[PDB]
Amino acid sequence: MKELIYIEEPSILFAHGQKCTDPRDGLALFGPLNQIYGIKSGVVGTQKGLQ
Amino acid sequence: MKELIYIEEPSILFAHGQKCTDPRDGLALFGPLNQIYGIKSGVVGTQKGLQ
Repeated sequence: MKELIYIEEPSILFAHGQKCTDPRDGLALFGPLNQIYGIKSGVVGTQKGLQ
Repeated sequence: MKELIYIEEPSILFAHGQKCTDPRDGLALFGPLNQIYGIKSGVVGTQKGLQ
């Protein structure tokens, strides 16, 4: 018998300085904020792991 | 009064498995062997040095 206060959900930011809510939506729509030209990897283990 | 034996100048390798002598022209025409995509760097100094 008491009212429960509701607080609006905050928001996050994405590329081009624009706002959204879900990180997945921003990734599938605008991608990341900063860009790296690429990544060079390196693996350890068994050859089955390699394949 | 003695013989002067001569030995020819050897060669080096470049991109696409060719050969040449001068590294400058070989780089300017065919390029390196392994590719790098980014030279993300950092410097230290004063305002004049950065400018």
